Amino acid sequence: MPNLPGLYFLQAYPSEEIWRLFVDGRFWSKENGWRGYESREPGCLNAALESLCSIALQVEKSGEEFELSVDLIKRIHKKCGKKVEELQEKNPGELRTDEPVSFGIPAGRASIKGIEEFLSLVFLTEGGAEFGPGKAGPFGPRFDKNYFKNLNPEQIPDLAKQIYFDMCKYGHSNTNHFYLAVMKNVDVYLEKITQSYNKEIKTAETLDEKLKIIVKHIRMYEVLHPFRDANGRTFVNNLLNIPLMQQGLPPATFYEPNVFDLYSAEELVVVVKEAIFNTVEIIEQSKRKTPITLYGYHSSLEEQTKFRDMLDSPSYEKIKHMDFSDLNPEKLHLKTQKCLSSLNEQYPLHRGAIYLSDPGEIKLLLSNRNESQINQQIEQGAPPIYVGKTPAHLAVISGNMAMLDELIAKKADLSLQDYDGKTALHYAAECGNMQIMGKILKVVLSQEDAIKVLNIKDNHGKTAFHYAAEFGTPELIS
Amino acid sequence: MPNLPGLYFLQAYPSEEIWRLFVDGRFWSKENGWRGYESREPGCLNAALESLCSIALQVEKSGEEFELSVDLIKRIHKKCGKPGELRTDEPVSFGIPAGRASIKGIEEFLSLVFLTEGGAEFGPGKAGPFGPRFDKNYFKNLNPEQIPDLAKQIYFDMCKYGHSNTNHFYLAVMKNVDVYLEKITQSYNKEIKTAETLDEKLKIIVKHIRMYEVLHPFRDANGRTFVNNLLNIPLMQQGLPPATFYEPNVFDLYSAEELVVVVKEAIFNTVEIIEQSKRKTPITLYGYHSSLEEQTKFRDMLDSPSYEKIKHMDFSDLNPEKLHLKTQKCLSSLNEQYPLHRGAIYLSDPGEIKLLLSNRNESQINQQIEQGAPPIYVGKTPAHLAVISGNMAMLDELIAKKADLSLQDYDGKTALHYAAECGNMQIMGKILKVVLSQEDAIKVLNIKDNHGKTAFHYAAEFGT
Ligand SMILES: [Mg+2]
Repeated sequence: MPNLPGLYFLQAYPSEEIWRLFVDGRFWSKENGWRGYESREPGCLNAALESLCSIALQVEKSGEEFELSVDLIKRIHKKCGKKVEELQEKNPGELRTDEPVSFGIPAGRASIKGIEEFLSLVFLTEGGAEFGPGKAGPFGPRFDKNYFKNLNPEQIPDLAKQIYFDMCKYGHSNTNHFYLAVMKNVDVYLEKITQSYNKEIKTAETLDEKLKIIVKHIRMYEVLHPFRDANGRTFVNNLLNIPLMQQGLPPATFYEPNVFDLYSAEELVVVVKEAIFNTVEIIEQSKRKTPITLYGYHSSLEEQTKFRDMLDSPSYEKIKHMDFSDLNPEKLHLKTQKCLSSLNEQYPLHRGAIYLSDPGEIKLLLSNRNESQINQQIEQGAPPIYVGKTPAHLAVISGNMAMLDELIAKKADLSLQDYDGKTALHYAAECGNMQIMGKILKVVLSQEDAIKVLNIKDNHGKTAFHYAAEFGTPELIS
Repeated sequence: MPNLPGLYFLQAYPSEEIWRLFVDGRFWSKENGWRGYESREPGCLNAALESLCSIALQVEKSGEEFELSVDLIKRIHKKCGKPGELRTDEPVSFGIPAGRASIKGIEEFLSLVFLTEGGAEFGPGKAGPFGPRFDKNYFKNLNPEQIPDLAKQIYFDMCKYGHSNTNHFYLAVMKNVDVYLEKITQSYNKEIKTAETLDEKLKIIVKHIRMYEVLHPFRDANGRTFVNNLLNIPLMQQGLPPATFYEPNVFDLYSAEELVVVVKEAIFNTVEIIEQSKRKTPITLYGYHSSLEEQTKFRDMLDSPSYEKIKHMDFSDLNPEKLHLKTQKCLSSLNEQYPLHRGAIYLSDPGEIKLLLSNRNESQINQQIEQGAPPIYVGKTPAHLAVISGNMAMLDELIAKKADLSLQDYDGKTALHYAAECGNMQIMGKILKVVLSQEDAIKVLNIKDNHGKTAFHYAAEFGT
């Protein structure tokens, strides 16, 4: 038997695209893929790759059958925190004791069922964690109200609705609430979660059962937030991939990984599956010598040569150039294909806009669909990228010309705004695609309301042409 | 020992941009500079360069004086064909759109008496599979007393059909081409000796190069032979730089006077090319930002022995500054009539631009230039030209000065149509922000050009 049959997918993953399993897909379009992430903290790209591979290297060939252990976990977060001096806290790879870490969460990174689950985590209650609406400070947030104070667990379903309602009133992408992690017993809870995992994982028989257990526990970790820094990479970009590859699944290439706090375990399974699905299509497209176009980003040959020259990781080289113990580098593949087949099922018009490029397939998919299906906006709980969007919005942000054409043919509503206030037009302007902008405007002008539609403002009070006029000048943070 | 001395400006011309004196400036934006011209005839750039340099190496050498003889004219061609010889009876013809014509130019064309007696044809017609079937030929029973009134009507007729549309055709002379070629040669050498100032000399040079073009003595490559090669010889003989052109194919229906202005700005281009390269300033003329890969591709493709000899020729036997100040004063003619428009084409510095547009009135900022001005200006506002050049700085200041962005040029197109066609999201955005704060926004966005197309029709095609 092997231990990490997943390593197979890691080795198959095309080297010049390996940055994709560390840079969130949401940055690729606007930051020339990996370059923006690289410039904000150079070489973390390697460091992150070196961490995964070196950790996975001392697993697939040791132990008995694997059991998770806190020491491993810490053994992980030793990359990458500062690690530099001086005092008085903390060991650049050790655990928080009383140190307080906090961050905010916008409605678009949350779900009602997710909030319900969050409030239900008992260690947050007894550990002294804080969560609620408030204000962000230079030394912590200032809460207007902390829900973990005097929390009646009978009231959590009603409370979860209210919280979600409040977060939306503030804005889909706006940070209103805040979370301050536990300041008591992190070592205890870290061990509790580890034991829970190793207990439950052994009960699960199917791969879907196992996924549920993996994401449920990875969440608890993240929410637990045991380190001073880099809890997200340490768990979701690194740790999550170990149980995934232990089950013989590929590692995850995420659009937006930062939903392991206020999404529910069930909804996270979906998030991880579509992430996984993304590693599979990366590999397939590269195998078929097809240019990779995911998430509206087209890598230039100069960007690719800059990255492989920059690529530098001994443990990655060892995994790329290894033997194929086997057997089943093809069941491995058929196993994950059956596991991911649950995706196709729900809101396919949106997934089509993201992943489909063949005009014939697209035309077929949109046949027999009604006005409400072609105009459907996906609701809370779906993976972040879908919430509030029509297939049209997603066609524009992917650059899916074929899909946009068919949607226009099917007389889709291009005036509808997603929960950021943006219409298909705001996105076309932001993407700087002259053609898709033109197609949309041709349609908009042949309608009654053309001026009202062109003057639509989003959550920044901006019109589509505000963004258009801004295209190609540089960003402006916070 | 120099004359010709102009060979000084050819050497100064930056090697990796030397294609610019062969590829029309109108192609650069939409054909990645030189690459589109090269792909239609591979090797044609080096052949044109080899022709100019090889022929210029034989002239400065013995001619003292020099003489544009029909022998060198034939030798020029001999280096620009499948073949070196003259036409006898073979018909050669082409069409001309109003935008390549002027009223004064048409007057002059009808006045070329060799076109009347030689049997050349020109009037409204249609394009044939072996020749144009003309509806009228103005050279038949032409009263030369009526040519000023006829020239106005021909121009109006060419405009009714459309600024960029071809209604009128020209079939060249089929009798006595060898005779007329010799007549023009003798006329040139006679008249050039009469002229004293550089402006007088220019008038004579362009007038004769025009006549050489209009008489289409060769089967092929009359343009390359007479305007991209021959024209540069008398120019350099006078100590002027060779000419870089936006659109030069105006040596038929433009007048000699107006062609002087066309050549002056073509020369101005060579001066701006050299200056920008000397200052290490990248080049952004007419809309082509050459990529480093393109430059390397051209540098590797460059291959012309006679060019190499001129690039390493020693012009220590010559005063560059006399030469330089002479062409300086000659070109200081340019930025006077319609100054802005030229600003929109050439100016990139926001400070200079802001200064230039200070205390200009609504009629100056909205001014559309009339027929006879070099092709690129005709019918356009400064705003149109800012958009086609990608002159962001100029467009910004024009918007600040509340320029009218609804005004359409003689192709029916507004600043918006051009922004769509150029595919510039930013300039399109700036324009639309303005248009929507106006009462007439919908009427303006729906403006159709000569092709009945709306700005967004072009936008939706962008990337074809
Ligand atoms: Mg905070």
